Amino acid sequence: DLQQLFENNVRWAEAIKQEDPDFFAKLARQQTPEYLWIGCSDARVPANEIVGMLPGDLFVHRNVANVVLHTDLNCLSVIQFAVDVLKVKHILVTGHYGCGGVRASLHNDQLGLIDGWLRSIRDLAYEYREHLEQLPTEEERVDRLCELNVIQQVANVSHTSIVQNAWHRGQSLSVHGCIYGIKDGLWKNLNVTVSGLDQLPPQYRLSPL
Ligand SMILES: [Zn+2]
Repeated sequence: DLQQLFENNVRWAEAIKQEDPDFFAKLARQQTPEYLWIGCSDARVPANEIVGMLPGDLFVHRNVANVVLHTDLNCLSVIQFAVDVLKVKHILVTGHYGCGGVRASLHNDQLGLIDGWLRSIRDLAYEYREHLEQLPTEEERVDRLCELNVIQQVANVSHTSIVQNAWHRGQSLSVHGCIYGIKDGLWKNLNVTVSGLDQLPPQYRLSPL
């Protein structure tokens, strides 16, 4: 029954209008979010609510297991629009514990199309197989891989020519990695923030255009 959503929407918009009748009118005149959220599609990880933001505050991309690929124009176009046009100051790469996408990457069932999408996470599980082997439970392995994934995705974002060129031209921009706890509602910093070219390995740095 869709009717509940439509009715919910009317109630929400009208309620807002009575507290501030110009709320949407002002918002609609320009888009000026300071943040881009790159997160998982998981229904339990809604960006605005988790960090207490309002409409207008967060440009958002969400996909299964918050994966950022350098050949993916879907995610890359959100990043490029955020960085080059909206000039967001921060990119929030937020993964979450108990991520089904990450979990799937540790198991050997075929899920179909998504098998290809999760390849880079499967690669990570292989790269860190020694580390993950020393963890006794499946849940610990999944949760650690969730962290490792966020840290990798922060690297993937920072290595884009989109981000590096923003830096080359003196634009202020930081990429952060955070992880959300679906079990406790807490959004935690993984402390892997990148804010400049000097923090990149030489093998990944691009010369200015
Ligand atoms: Zn997820």
